[PDB]
Amino acid sequence: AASSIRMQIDSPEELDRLDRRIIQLKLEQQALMLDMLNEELSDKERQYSELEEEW
Amino acid sequence: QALKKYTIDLTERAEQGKLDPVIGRDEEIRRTIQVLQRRTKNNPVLIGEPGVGKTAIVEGLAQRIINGEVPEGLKGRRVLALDMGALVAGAKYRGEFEERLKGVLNDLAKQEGNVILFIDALHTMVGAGMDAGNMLKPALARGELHCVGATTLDEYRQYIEKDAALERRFQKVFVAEPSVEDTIAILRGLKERYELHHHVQITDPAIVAAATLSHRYIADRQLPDKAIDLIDEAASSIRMQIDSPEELDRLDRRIIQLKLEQQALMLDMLNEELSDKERQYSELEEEWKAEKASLSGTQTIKAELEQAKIAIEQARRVGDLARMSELQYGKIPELEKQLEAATQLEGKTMRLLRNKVTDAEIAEVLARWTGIPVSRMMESEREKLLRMEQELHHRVIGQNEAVDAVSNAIRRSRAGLADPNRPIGSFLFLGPTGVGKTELCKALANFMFDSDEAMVRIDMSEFMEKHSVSRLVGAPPGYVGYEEGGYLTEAVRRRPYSVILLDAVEKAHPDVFNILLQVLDDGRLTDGQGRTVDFRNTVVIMTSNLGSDLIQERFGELDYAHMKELVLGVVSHNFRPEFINRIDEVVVFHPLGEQHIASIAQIQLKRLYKRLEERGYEIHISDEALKLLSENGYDPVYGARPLKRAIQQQIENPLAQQILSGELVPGKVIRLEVNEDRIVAVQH
Ligand SMILES: Nc1ncnc2c1ncn2[C@@H]1O[C@H](COP(=O)(O)OP(=O)(O)OP(O)(O)=S)[C@@H](O)[C@H]1O
Ligand SMILES: Nc1ncnc2c1ncn2[C@@H]1O[C@H](COP(=O)(O)OP(=O)(O)OP(O)(O)=S)[C@@H](O)[C@H]1O
Repeated sequence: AASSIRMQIDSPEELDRLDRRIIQLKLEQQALMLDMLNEELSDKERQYSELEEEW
Repeated sequence: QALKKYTIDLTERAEQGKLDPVIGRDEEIRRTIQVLQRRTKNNPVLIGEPGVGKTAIVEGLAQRIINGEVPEGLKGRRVLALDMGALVAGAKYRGEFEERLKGVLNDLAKQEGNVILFIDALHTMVGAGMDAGNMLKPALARGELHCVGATTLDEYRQYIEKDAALERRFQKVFVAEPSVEDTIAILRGLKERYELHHHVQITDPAIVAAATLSHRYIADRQLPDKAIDLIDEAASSIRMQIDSPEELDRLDRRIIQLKLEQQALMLDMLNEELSDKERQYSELEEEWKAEKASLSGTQTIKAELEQAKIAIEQARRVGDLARMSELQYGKIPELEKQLEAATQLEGKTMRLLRNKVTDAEIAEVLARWTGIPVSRMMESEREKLLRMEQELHHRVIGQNEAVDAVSNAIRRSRAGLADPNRPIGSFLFLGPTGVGKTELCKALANFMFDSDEAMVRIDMSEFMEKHSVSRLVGAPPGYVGYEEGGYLTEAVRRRPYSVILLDAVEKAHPDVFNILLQVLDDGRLTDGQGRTVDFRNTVVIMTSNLGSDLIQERFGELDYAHMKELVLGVVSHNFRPEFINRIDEVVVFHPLGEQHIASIAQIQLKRLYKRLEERGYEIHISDEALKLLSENGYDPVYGARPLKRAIQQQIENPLAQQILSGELVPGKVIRLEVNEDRIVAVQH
């Protein structure tokens, strides 16, 4: 149980969801080079940076 | 640096792509990570049956280390598999082997726990050269050495929990056999791997049929290994079927035959026939080369697609930006669409050939692994199987009921409708003496294999004591007959799809019936060594004669079902209730009547004709002599054998008498016409 809590502290899920989302939208925005995705990606990067600093 | 000398860097092979995509297994990899970070017991050992992907799960842990799905304390570790081989390959002197091994251990202490060591075959590791693993012992539970074990189920019980000196180190990780659909999920990342090596395409119905039929029928080995075996071996089957052809062989033999014929004739016409067949041969050769070139281009471009996927995972580890969108949205969909253009092109052009792997291929490959007809219905075996009643009545004349029940049992096992928790049919042949019980079982053996003596016929009347269970099942370990094992639990583990006759079962001592309860409950049977044999492809038939007085008394003027219930109560007096609760169908015979005995007389006279035709004496018979046999070889108390040995006596004694006399020359037809009482053999 100590190892389980050590894993859940040291390693989060929403950060993985946000990182996959920003790299996927980075793929799409690099493909499109209509956009709107600079703005969406900037919002999700700001949210990711906030959650990262809180972590 | 001995680390570069005698270790396999699995992180190197993980980054180089020399490993395999591990699918699922999040729970067990997570529990391995748990045991890797404790205070004491910092050495997980994996416990699984042999062939459930233990090394695969360790390499999947290694790829999650590379991909960074681990906690931060494991980010940057090194996975080193200890090379057993190169250490031994130069050893000559006193402990120079262990000198190298101790140098590697001092280098691991130098690496200060930043290297996660992995040594599989842990039961072999404990003695491999103070010998090989108890040099290590203080460094294990102190944060110095973190060797990760991975070893077999029984050998864990051999060399680990018995050797309790190191037992406060390692931890059980029961790597279970994954289910059917999980193995389907495994192969859908390994379908793509096996298509680079066998140059053929694999179809998803074949994968789901491979997983299901492997999990049901091959009971020695286990998932996920056996499904991989079926897929790989059927890929080899289709690779060979492509790599031949057949019409080229026909045309080549024909043109070299007509070439020799025309060269002999040097009327002709064979210059013209030869030129026509040579043009046909050139056409088929050019079509064959075109199909080979088509498959070559398809496989090269599919390998290009796979290397594109490998390079884009390399970029995902690296993190280039335009390379990602470039490789993805350029390379992947255009190679997929021209790969499928090649797929429909091969759907157009492959005529001569099966480019792909169907589920019938898995059926054939499995049917050569065991013998169970998982093969689809051809014309021969299907028409042979539909006339089951006519075949068994053209050996076992008489006894409609058991033939009906047995025919229905084997049909319900070929069509798949049989429960895979019980055997195909557990039968209990009651009835009086001499009425074709053992010949019904020989009739099934001669239908199923085309052989009378191809059935595990264990007579039960050798089992009249308490060491009889040691005879049939096996001998417990460390005794005299440990090396051979039993006669039943070995003669089925070789040959699954067979018939197991237990003749005269009531004469045996009832702990043998405890063993038969274990058989008809599980289908797996435990021997002295320990491993079990799946009896769910066999047909256990037990004969007896327990109700002989009651059936010979009362089967006349009584119905069928109440007779079955009455003699079943008699059996409940003899057997156990939990035993005969576990029987498919207790078919109960009837004594043989006159028309039946006339037919049995005709069968025995036919086999006598075959014997004296191999001897070289053709024999006709008058039907009055058949009536003499019917009136001498008939009585209800004994069944059919008075007929057989009355035939033996009254025919064969004057006949073989005169054949030894030299009176009867071969060539003429012996007419067995009647005497006033005897049967004379005449020559005319
Ligand atoms: N999760 C998985 N993902 C992909 N392939 C797998 C997976 N599990 C097993 N396999 C395959 O099954 C094979 C089993 O390899 P091994 O781990 O060597 O087998 P094993 O269970 O370790 O038995 P031994 O002792 O090593 S012979 C692997 O090499 C893979 O091809
Ligand atoms: N319908 C039948 N067709 C052919 N042979 C038969 C038939 N019924 C009986 N027999 C003969 O019966 C003989 C006795 O064989 P068995 O099967 O051993 O006798 P059973 O009546 O089935 O019972 P037991 O206990 O084995 S003596 C065989 O040699 C067969 O030739």
